[PDB]
Amino acid sequence: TIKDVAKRANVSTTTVSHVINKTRFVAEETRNAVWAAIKELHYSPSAVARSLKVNHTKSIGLLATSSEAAYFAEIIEAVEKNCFQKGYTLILGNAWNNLEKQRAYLSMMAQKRVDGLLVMCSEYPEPLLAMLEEYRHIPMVVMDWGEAKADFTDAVIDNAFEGGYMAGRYLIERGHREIGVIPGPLEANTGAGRLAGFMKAMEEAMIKVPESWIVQGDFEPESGYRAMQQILSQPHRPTAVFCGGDIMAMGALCAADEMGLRVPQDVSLIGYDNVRNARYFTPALTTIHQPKDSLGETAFNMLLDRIVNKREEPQSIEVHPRLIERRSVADGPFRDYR
Amino acid sequence: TIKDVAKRANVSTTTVSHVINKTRFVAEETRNAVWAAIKELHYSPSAVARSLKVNHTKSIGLLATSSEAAYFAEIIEAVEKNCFQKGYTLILGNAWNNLEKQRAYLSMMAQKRVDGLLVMCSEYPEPLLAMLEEYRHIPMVVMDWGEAKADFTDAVIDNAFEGGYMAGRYLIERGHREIGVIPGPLEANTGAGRLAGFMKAMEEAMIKVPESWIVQGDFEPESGYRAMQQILSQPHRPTAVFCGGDIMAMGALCAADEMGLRVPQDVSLIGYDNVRNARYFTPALTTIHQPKDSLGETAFNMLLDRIVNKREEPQSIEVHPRLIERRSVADGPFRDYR
DNA sequence: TACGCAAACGTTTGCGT
DNA sequence: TACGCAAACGTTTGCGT
Ligand SMILES: Nc1ncnc2[nH]cnc12
Ligand SMILES: Nc1ncnc2[nH]cnc12
Repeated sequence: TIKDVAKRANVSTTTVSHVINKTRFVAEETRNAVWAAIKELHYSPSAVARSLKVNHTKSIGLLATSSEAAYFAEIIEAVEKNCFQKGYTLILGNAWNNLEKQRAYLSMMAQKRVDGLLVMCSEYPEPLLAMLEEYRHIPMVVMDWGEAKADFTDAVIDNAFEGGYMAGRYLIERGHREIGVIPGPLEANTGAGRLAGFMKAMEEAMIKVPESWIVQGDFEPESGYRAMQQILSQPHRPTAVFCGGDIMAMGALCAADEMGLRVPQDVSLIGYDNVRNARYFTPALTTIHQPKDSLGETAFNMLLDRIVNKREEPQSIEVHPRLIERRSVADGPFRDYR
Repeated sequence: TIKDVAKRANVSTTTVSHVINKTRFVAEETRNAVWAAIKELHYSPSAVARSLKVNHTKSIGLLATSSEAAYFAEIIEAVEKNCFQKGYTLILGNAWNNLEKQRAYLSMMAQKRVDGLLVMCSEYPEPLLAMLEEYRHIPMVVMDWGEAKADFTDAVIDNAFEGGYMAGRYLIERGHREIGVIPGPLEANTGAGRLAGFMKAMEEAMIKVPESWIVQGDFEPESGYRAMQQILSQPHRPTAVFCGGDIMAMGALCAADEMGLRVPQDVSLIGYDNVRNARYFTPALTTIHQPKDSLGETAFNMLLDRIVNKREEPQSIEVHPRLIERRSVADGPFRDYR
């Protein structure tokens, strides 16, 4: 079809190609004609032909876990924005934590020859780490590790641990000593790490978390629902709860309300993530905010680097969580005694 | 690189290609060797080379509005699932209702030669309809029109109007006669259409909606916040409110609570969409459910058709909303008198 | 039997002059 | 000056025998 353009214009396809890509000077007259042709002929330059030669698709692959989750969903929108402003095309892939599925998308991806890979799989078993390595040749960054599990990738790190600690400290400083916790999956960083950061501050204040007071969630609202329930559904109950993720907290809030408990009046609750509409939870959610937009742009940027400035060395950037006081926490029994 | 495989194997690339695609019988011995080579050499068959010849990318483009919105986000996850099971790759694009951006993604798309196009732009001005047509050659379906605006596309239709009517009828049948409404953008179907379906049932019952009682939203929680506020912030206030979308309702719920109003005790509220976690709103949201998973798979299926069975004729499939009784509505003053 | 040779897909880019 | 000829990117697929 470039041939068809070249001819309506009576110039070489070499010419057409030069004007289309402004890769060398061309007589105005010449240029104009080409355009004209380009027009009537209604021409769409084929990227597949072009990638074939130039050796890059100008497309990036996001191997995510799920895209419905508020959390994820906001990161993704971030990455896309960046791709679109620097000309990259985004191929989105949800593997749902299924190895098979993962082996599958990873491969469809190498085959489509994406220029780089954005990895966000939540959990990383050796079997997965292993697969990841087989594509070390394709540039990539894992946006969700705690530390740097590997040497064949870039990593953006969230300091989930320090978020966990911040959360606990707030509770402590508000007068709370009987606290509970619904962590997210321990196999995940945002799960295990947030919890641990939380457990430290407790030890620091000699608070002890009765196991009957910690209930695993899975970042889904229903998990929050059940957890809270189970917590308050007991003889002795905490006065404050740390919830591993906003959406689960949303669930925690519903159950309380359903048991006729008042928040923060009966139970104080603090979450984590600061999802776009946590401010509109009822009551307005007090949480630890995770820089999602920056977590995304930061990742996109390391990749581009590696892509463009052909980097070889693994890199890692830290990002920082911060506390957001809203209205779901109230002073606890010891506020006055400090 | 296929050449490199062919040689480690001492067979023709024609052979390699045949075994890789099982396109003709090959001696086990032969086959095996090829694999062997395929292995050590660590081979990734290039899809770009292949698409170049076979003429299809086996990739589909979703030109959406935004992917953060709960609503959207759930549809998208649906479409992706379908793509992944039928081998298609999903290229996601958010145009945010910006023509320019739209002209941009549309073009990057034709150029990447996607096999088909999934359109979900919320609002369709002639200028946009116009652009869309210039790509009538690429197969596509618009998943969000009310009626069939064009002849050069497939359309999946939601019956938003009948959702609107259902909503109103419920309110009426619960004893409500003083109702308010926060519609979504009138330029959009889910906006204008839901409202109109709602206005009909009103006329039918001779209920009259005082303009001071209808406040436009934009599907975003803050719009709900402000609207509700403005509604209840007045001398005379309705006893029930129809909210154009769940997320806005979420906002409506927050404000009420903030003015110390009780739901549904002081104000009854009913939304629309039945987003994944409306059940966990406080209180559990009563809403009209939009079949999102089916809205997605249905769209993917018309496209595949057109793609595969090379259809030419425009088609349209209707989908149906349905009411979900949760706990945000209470009987109104006239319940007993019917 | 079971497999090869060679042209083609639509570009970009080196040398020409 | 301002532009062309022709080879190459990595495949698939028609005919061969
Ligand atoms: N895996 C996860 N899923 C959903 N929200 C999250 N927030 C932090 N980690 C998350
Ligand atoms: N345009 C839109 N945005 C967000 N949620 C919606 N639900 C219905 N239409 C919507």
